Amino acid sequence: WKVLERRARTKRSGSVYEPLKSINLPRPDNETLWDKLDHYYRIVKSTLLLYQSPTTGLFPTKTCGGDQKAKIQDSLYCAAGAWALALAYRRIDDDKGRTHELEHSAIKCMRGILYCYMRQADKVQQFKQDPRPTTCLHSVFNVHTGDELLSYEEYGHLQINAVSLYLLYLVEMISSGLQIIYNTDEVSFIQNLVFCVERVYRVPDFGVWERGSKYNNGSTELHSSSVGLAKAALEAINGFNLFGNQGCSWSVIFVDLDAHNRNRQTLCSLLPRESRSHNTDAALLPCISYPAFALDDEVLFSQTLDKVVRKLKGKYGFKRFLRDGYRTSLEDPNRCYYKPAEIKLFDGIECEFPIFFLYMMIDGVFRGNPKQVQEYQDLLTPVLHHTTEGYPVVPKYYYVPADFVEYEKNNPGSQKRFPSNCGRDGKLFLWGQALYIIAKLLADELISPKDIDPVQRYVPLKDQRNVSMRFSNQGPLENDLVVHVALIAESQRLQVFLNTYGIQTQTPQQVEPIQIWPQQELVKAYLQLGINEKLGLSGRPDRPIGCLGTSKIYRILGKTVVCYPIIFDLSDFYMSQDVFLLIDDIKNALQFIKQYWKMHGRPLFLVLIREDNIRGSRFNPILDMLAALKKGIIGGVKVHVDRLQTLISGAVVEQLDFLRISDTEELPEFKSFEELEPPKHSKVKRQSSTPSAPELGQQPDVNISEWKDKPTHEILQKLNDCSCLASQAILLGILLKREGPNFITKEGTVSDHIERVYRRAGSQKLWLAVRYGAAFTQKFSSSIAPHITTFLVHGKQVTLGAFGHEEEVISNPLSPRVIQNIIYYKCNTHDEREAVIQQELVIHIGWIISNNPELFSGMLKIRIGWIIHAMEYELQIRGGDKPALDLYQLSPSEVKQLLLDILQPQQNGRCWLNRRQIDGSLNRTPTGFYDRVWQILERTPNGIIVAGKHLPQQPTLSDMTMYEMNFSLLVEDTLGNIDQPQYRQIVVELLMVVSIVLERNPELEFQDKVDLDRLVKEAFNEFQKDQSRLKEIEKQDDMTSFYNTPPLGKRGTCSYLTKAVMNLLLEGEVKPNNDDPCLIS
Amino acid sequence: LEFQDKVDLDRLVKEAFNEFQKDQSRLKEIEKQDDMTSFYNTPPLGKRGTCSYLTKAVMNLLLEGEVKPNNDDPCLIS
Amino acid sequence: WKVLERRARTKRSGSVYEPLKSINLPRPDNETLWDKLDHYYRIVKSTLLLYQSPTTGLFPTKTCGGDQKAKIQDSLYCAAGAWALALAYRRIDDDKGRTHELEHSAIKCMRGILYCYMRQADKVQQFKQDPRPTTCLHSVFNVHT
Ligand SMILES: Nc1ncnc2c1ncn2[C@@H]1O[C@H](COP(=O)(O)OP(=O)(O)OP(=O)(O)O)[C@@H](O)[C@H]1O
Repeated sequence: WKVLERRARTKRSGSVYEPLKSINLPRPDNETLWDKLDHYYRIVKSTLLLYQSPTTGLFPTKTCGGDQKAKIQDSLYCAAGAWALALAYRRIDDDKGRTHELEHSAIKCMRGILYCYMRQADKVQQFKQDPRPTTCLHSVFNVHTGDELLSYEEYGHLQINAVSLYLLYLVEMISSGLQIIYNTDEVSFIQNLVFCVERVYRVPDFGVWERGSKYNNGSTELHSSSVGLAKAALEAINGFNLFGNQGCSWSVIFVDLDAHNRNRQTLCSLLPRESRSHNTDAALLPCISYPAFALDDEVLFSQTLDKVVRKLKGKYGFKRFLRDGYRTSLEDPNRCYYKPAEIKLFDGIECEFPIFFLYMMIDGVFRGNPKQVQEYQDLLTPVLHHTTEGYPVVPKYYYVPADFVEYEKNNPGSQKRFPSNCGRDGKLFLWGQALYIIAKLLADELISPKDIDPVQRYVPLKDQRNVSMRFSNQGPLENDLVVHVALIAESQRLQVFLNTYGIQTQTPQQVEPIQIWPQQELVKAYLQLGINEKLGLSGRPDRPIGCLGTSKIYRILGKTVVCYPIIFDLSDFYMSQDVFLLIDDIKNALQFIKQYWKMHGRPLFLVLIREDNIRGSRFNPILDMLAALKKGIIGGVKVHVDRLQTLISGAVVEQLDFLRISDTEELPEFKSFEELEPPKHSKVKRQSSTPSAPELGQQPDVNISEWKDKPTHEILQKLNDCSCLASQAILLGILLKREGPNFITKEGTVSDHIERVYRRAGSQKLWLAVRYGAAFTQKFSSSIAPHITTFLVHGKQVTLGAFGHEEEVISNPLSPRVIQNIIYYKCNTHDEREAVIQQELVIHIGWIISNNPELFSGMLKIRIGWIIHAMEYELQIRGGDKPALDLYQLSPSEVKQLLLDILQPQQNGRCWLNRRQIDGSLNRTPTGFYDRVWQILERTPNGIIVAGKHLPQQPTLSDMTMYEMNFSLLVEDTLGNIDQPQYRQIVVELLMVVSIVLERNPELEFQDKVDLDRLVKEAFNEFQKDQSRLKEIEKQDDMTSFYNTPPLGKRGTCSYLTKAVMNLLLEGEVKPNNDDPCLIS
Repeated sequence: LEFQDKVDLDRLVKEAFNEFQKDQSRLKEIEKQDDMTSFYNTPPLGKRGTCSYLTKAVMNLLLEGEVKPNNDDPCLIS
Repeated sequence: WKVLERRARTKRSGSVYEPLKSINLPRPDNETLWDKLDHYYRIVKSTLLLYQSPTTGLFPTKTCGGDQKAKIQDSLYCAAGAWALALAYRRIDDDKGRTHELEHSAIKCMRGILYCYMRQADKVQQFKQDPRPTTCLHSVFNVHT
């Protein structure tokens, strides 16, 4: 180092003036880099590269016995290790022809994987349309011929993490510089593979462990690791060029932002756990380590790492997950599936995998924590095995001997475990060996972290500034996005009308170089992208484009393209006839764009103004919204308004060159948006608002319970001579139900008449009539399915059905056709207006949870019918002495407003009965109440019975944990049998009191099963006796006076509840705790 | 829970004795007898010990009075 | 930081399963980045950007006495300061039209230096052939013309 190097003080001491360089610096232990690299090359060639089939380049999973199966993940890891060794050898000019061999080792493995995948193209086509385990790509192929080996009935073959890892590794090696993909057919295949990958967030997967779940009963559940790997692969493949340096504009892969956003939303909420049944697992390590680096949070990552280290760490290695029976002593090697209560026997004897020590060392090296790397190196050193030549071997796992299982269970970690079959000479673990080679290369500073991560998957805390779709320029802790807003008016007349009121707008005739397209044209253009007639490929499926996809600017066939959001188009529903709903939707879209924008450059937003919604009393809200837009801030979001030509100038454009490459003889025509010519008959020059009052009021005089058995001629005459719109619509509904839609009426066919009545009622703003028409037409909105899938993404279940009747649970995402069938074929016994109100409610709640998820904290499942019952009760209570008006005529604006008023966290004021009814209908529970239920369940034998349903104690404890979401679902299902919301709240209050008493008094225990109904009845009796003694009131039935009592206070409900609980508890045995020093008590 | 007014031990002892006498009469069909010769023989822990009657009586007295919720504890609706 | 951020142990102590994010982390001394950047902008405007000739954009070496000389290195360093301040301001979306002004200031200083150098092309030609102090580019130009 400095001062020591010079040592040139020939005479005493003095200042020296001469170059020192660095070659003359003292050198460490005398060993050239060539010797170390040759040693690594030897231990690689003799152990890892020795097992590779030249025909396909696929590494076999077994090194003995002539096994033909070969996994994909192991081959990918071996290729990664070979590529790392090639990068290590790259540092030497005279390589003696060794870098090329390892580089093509990686190349050949990747090409074999690609060939095996491309042998199944019909499987890709089927998975694109209906992704199911029966129609998924195989994960195990023959090691000699590249042929399928195991059928769907014995392996499942549903593994997406392998595909995601393959794509990410391909991106990494191509970015580092390689030649893997040759022609355009491979480009199309990879593009359609990415298309299949886009829809990971809905389909359950078997997971990396190929078991499916802890129970191992052939069940598929969503896994955090798979979602994270898919998100990382999508991030890497966005805008990436597969041809390397020698590439053009027609070799790029385009990724939809909506799928990435959905994956991120589905990941960032389930990440603290692994799945519904797995609280923690060791498979989360690759998701947040060197494979993926898909967690850009640095707090959730720390929490997950701490949880994993606290739970699954062992001295031999890391267990896969708690209660695992993989190759354990107690496992029975003749049955593929497990049994209920069997997994309890696998506690304390779980196997440990040493490869997670290598994973930890790699993560520590990447983060820059030498102490952790050294500690894990010392921990991993004694568990290594050497061959005859001395080459280290990493055992696959360690298993307890069958004789010592009892001793291990009594005191974990005391006994000595035995190495697996692949932990000595003769059998080897290629994945573990490649991991060890990579870890040793990285820990010895032979590989820089940048060399193995060209795409910069991992960034430090000081570099989370400018990454596409990962961080915004402001940073990861700030969001003040500014949205560019351009106003578009249809005709010059509308532009003049807006300009006369201080609003400046541009028309399509004034932006001639700029073409405005709807979403359909963009969808059609993206459909033509993935066309490959040689293999058979349909390209991108016909799906709508979200707000994120419509915020860019595209250049198609040399013409710039701008697309307005899907909010501005209306197809069949009457929700677009309210300007307030449009304003709410545009505000929600602006907030969603601001919250979930991570691209480069300000997003472009187009506003469409239609003459149909500036007419009448609705002109003022539109003018106010336009003034707010012009001011600069709308709904807490800052916006900028300027000319479109200036905005598009100097901005980043999107290139769609695949259209030119298409071999179609005739180029498809796209209809851009056009200026609307003015009428030559009426010549309406955008007149004033003119409120006026050409409306009347009358209630319908006919109900379905009366005009049912009346004859055809009389009902036809009544329809002819009547004028009420709602009464009319009722008569046409009856006519369609009985006489058929094709019946010929006085004014034409029935259906035409009902459509015309719906149209005029919507024009005249008669909500009852339009809702009746929509109910009788069985009309459907395409926005329900995205709302339902967003509901299911957030981990919240939805149930449709009338209050106090049959309901259906949507466990998993499903096609819109089945949703329509369920909604319109399960409410036949009730009025069809329930379906329409359910659609409105589900859309509103979906939008609210998309924008404000905090409003729904504490509730798991959403019941539309119970919320409607609470809606009606709230309308009644605001009615007071005067009866409530109606629920089906208050209009969607007031429906949403008073629904928001219902959704308030607290409603102090009116008596506790109303609050109890509202809370019970909304299905709101205290935080952690399910943990209290679990504690009671452990401390209460024989289970708990309520509302007829009985919940057992043995299988729940033996199969299931404290924090498992399965317990949440089971408790919700058990407690949902109660029909009265107030009774449900009484039950939950009793459960909370029981939990508090049990925790505060550990000595007491329940002798037998507890029946909550008996305790409720005893509380009734005690409260009635108290009231009769206090006021001399004769005993009365029904809960009508018990709910009104405040829960806490003087003679509250809680007091009677705890009195009954203690009376029951003291009836049983009292076991004294010897630990407590309280004597003679 | 707090005591509303002054406590008197004789009343609690009498109530515990009456509860024990009623329990014995129900269990073994034994007529009520004066003096606590049988009450003292009961062990102070286990099945229907004297501790159970004493804690039942004191809890019944406590729940008669007002219950003040502590805002420090995060337990809600309790 | 970690462990301190959660503070969600409502009942004694136990493992929690909920997102924590980083926005809820404790914040240092409360001061918006806009306020500090505005303070820096005022300091720059009142001291450095005040003395700049509109004709050429060359910063004068003297702030008083009506001196006409202007060095090149000082102007380059002033442009460096303006560019650095603009880069610092670039982190905000709503700059109120301030980043563009400093980006200009840098552009104008560079263009003034370039114009002053371009005014002497025969000097460059002579420097190419026989580099001598008598045939070298000038280093001090007029601040106004
Ligand atoms: N009316 C709408 N309002 C808002 N976003 C919409 C609307 N219609 C479609 N989208 C967006 O378009 C995409 C919807 O995709 P698509 O309709 O193909 O099905 P999905 O969301 O994958 O699920 P599902 O199986 O329920 O249809 C999502 O980005 C959704 O946000």
